[PDB]
Amino acid sequence: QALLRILKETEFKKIKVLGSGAFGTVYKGLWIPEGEKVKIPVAIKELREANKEILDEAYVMASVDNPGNPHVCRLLGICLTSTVQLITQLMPFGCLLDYVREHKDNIGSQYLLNWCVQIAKGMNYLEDRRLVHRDLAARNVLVKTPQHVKITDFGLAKLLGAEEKEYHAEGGKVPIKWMALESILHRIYTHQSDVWSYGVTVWELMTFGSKPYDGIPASEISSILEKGERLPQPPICTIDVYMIMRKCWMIDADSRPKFRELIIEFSKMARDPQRYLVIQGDERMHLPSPTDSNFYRALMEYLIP
Ligand SMILES: *CCC(=O)N1CCC[C@@H]1C#Cc1cnccc1-c1[nH]c2c(c1Nc1cccc(F)c1OC)C(=O)NCC2
Repeated sequence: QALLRILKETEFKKIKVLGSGAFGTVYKGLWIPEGEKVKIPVAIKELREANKEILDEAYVMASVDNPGNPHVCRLLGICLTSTVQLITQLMPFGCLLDYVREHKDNIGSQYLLNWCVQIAKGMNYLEDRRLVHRDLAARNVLVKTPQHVKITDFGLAKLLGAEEKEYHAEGGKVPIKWMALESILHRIYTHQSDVWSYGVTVWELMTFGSKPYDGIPASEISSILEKGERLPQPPICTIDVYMIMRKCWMIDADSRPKFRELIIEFSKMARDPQRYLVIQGDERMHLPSPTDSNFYRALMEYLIP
């Protein structure tokens, strides 16, 4: 059952813009609940320009909130002022796309492989709740801590009915360079087209946030994929890691890995990370962890088809 907590605007203080983009505008703030004096750091989202879309996103998030999962973003509630806003716990390290681009020189193999495991765990949770995300990408993964990531942005996500295996889209804007070939050609989305997007997300992490098919127009992508061309092997990836990405991009959807299998394979690689990713100076790299004494110091695309 989907239940939204409507948080009174008078409960929020110190709201400041964090940034804007295709996702709309995100602000940070402090939520002081009624009765309790706790000051909870929150992120607040508004869409660009509209109420229909953000409420649909709230519904999807509330629908999959029970039992929930550590690698899936959960909605604290919504706020009704001049716009409808979504409220969630603030992820102080931001989105994983910007994080990999900014901390490239300190991201070791263990971190990249554990992020792959965690994103697959969050997606496996969503598949069990019959949810097709349709927008998995490094820009829609958030960093709670350098060691703990969460999937966010349910703006395009759809719940499949009990007797439904696929979602047939209309003409809304969609991320072509992260989509399976069948989604580009026939507007068909399934858990296996989310696996294709997962493969593209992994490629983004392994290249430290490179743009996929950079300088290639979205209208040429279907023909590139029908010719058998795929994103290149990242220079840190051994063949075993690249072969997982290539399996995610197979034409036959049922031949692609399942999220349950990706959890197992990436967990195996995370048990011996320097065998699977070759990074110069890997053993010397460090990122802040909540187990560190000084961790508190650290806390101070879409087109019409
Ligand atoms: C990639 C860059 C990026 O996401 N940001 C640059 C600065 C501003 C923005 C941020 C953020 C952030 C921080 N803390 C938590 C959540 C988010 C966030 N970023 C995005 C999404 C979210 N998620 C979010 C935000 C507020 C309220 C929510 F309910 C919620 O979850 C749905 C997002 O949904 N789309 C991508 C950017």
